[PDB]
Order: sequence, then structure tokens, then C-alpha cells
Amino acid sequence: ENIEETITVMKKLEEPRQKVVLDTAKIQLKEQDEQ
Amino acid sequence: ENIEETITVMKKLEEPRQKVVLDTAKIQLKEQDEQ
Repeated sequence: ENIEETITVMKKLEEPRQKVVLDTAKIQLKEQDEQ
Repeated sequence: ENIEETITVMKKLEEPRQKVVLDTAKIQLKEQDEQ
């Protein structure tokens, strides 16, 4: 499941790399709002 | 905390965009592991 699998990867990532993932999720929601 | 904030955003995303976020996390981990 996508969220559970993302949690598993993120638990291994240092905070700055987790922040990239979060900021990517925020862009994806902006793009979703433009569909 | 970044993981919970990412979950919150991902819960709003359509499944293909959730997969974008998971694949972004997987990329970050491959880079972290190669550093």
C-alpha cells in the first residue's frame, strides 16, 4: 500500500531527504488541483 | 514531524500521485545509500 511503503522508506531517510519527499507530496497536490 | 506531514498530504492524493511520492522516497534512499 503506498502510504505504508512510503513510511518504511522514510524511516530510513535523514530529515533533509524526508523534507524533499514532503515537498514533492505538496507539489503533487497542487498538480492534482490543476487537473 | 515529516513522516506524519507526508501521510497527511498523501491521504489527499490520487493513487498514481501517491506512487510518485513513494518513488521519490525510494530515489532519496538510493542517493543516501550511495553518498
